Amino acid sequence: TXPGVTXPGV
Amino acid sequence: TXPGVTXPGV
DNA sequence: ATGCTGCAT
DNA sequence: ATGCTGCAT
Repeated sequence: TXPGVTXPGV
Repeated sequence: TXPGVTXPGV
């Protein structure tokens, strides 16, 4: 995710 | 992937 | 160290 | 049934 907690996605 | 064999990703 | 996701062939 | 992506905090 994010980053943090990529995207989603990428 | 693709689809097929989405993306990656999505 | 954590933390989601999407279908054509 | 079978493919895989990506970093700030």
